Order: sequence, then C-alpha cells, then structure tokens
Amino acid sequence: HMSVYTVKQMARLSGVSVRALHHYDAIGLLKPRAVGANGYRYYDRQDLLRLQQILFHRALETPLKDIQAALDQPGFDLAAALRAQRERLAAQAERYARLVDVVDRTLADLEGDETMDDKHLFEGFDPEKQARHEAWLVE
Amino acid sequence: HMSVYTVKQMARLSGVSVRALHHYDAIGLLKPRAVGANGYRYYDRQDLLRLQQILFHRALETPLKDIQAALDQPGFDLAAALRAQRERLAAQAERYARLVDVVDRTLADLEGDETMDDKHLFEGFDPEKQARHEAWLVE
Repeated sequence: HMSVYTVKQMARLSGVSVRALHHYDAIGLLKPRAVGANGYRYYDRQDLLRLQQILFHRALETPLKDIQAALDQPGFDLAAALRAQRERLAAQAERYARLVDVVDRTLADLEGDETMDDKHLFEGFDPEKQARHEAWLVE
Repeated sequence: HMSVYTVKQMARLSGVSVRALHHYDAIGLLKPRAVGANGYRYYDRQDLLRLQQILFHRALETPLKDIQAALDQPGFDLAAALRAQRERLAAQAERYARLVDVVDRTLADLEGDETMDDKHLFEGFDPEKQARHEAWLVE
C-alpha cells in the first residue's frame, strides 16, 4: 500500500532479478515512480501492479514489445486486464488438465485390451501451437 | 489397433498437417512403419503412439532434436514416458490454476480496502521462465 521498495527489495519481493528490473527501467517498461528527497527512485504499489501485469503477460507468452503497448493503451483498466488474463490462464489450466486426462485414458487402454479408438489419442492438443510449428517447418 | 492410415488420414485424425508429417518423415522422427504390397507406407498403432509422444513433448516445449533422442533411447518404455509426461502436465495445470488464484486474490483486494500484503502479488510465477528471460536480457 504505502510501502516503497529499492531495486534490491523489488527483486527479493517479486523474484525478478536486479538485471531485469534495470532493463525494464531503461526501456521505459517499468520506471520507479516514487522519488524521495535524495533523488532516489522507489517502486510503489502502482509499480508493483504494473510488474504483476508484466509477469502475467510473460506467463501468457506475450512478447516484450507487445507488453509496453498493452499497458500504455489509453483508457487502460487494470481490473479489466486482470479479468481477461484470468480467462486465458484458466483456459491454459483446462488444456493441461485435459492432456493429463488423455495420458490417463491412453495408459489404461495400453495396460488393457488396447480397444480404445485411435482418435482419442489426439483430442486435447492446442491447434494454435501446431499451426505456429507447421508454419516454422516451411522455414 | 489394426487400422493403418495414409498421410491424408493421419493429418485428419491427429490434427498435424501433411506438411509436418512429411517433414517428421524426412528427418527420421516419424517414418510410417507399415508397408503394403504396393510399396505404399502407412502409419500403424505404434506410429500413432510415437506421434502422441511428439505432441506431448511439444506441449511440454521439448525442442525437436531432443524429441528424437528421447524416443530413440535404448530401453524406452512408453508407459514410463507417459507417467513422467503426466507429472509435468499436471504441474503445468497446477501452475495455471495458482495464477488464476493470484488474479482472484488481487481483484478482491483491488475492489476492497487494498490492505493485502504486497508479497501476495508475486507468489505463483514460474522461476524457471524468469531465469530463461533474465538470461536473454544479458543478450
């Protein structure tokens, strides 16, 4: 809330390194807002929430330049951004949980009479991740 | 089980493109084993299980060359490989579910008195994904 943090403290609190925070600072992505009377710069609550936004974007494989754009958007609403991120994180949790179900079904067939239909081997894989890989194979 | 598939059929069944399967074939990753009397090559059940292994590896961001190595390992046990993949897929599902919890806790603080401790903003992020990004920032 009123707490403010040096780079050393922000690293320890967030798990982002001092190296990364200096880089995020240099490129205008995350600049410590709070300034003391000694000219030192400190991360405040608003900076912590922006860094959390950066970590959510990276969890969701958003590329570094796209992050700046998304955060600096005029009329940026943090609660809206969080709800959109929730939906995409939930969908990733459901994909991974579906892929465990596929492993479970495959193991049981495999240690059973091996009668399970072939198509059931392949339900659950991310079509998006396949397109980005077939596109790569065309070099 | 006894079913065998052309490239066109294997694409339709698996969701992998004809382009990718020809590439997987060329580089020795997945070569249709079953051969007919007309010299044509067909994917059998064992090929379907190897392709499922490739799709699990790609879900778990294993690099293409590492896949060959892992599948061609002497004493390769498919049920062992599946159980190891289960554990890593489950862990990804738990990470994504934890990140939704973090969003939920943050939203409720944000629309509340904003008293939640700062450290709670940052629990749940993948430290591995952070190291691979701080390492990248050193170019």
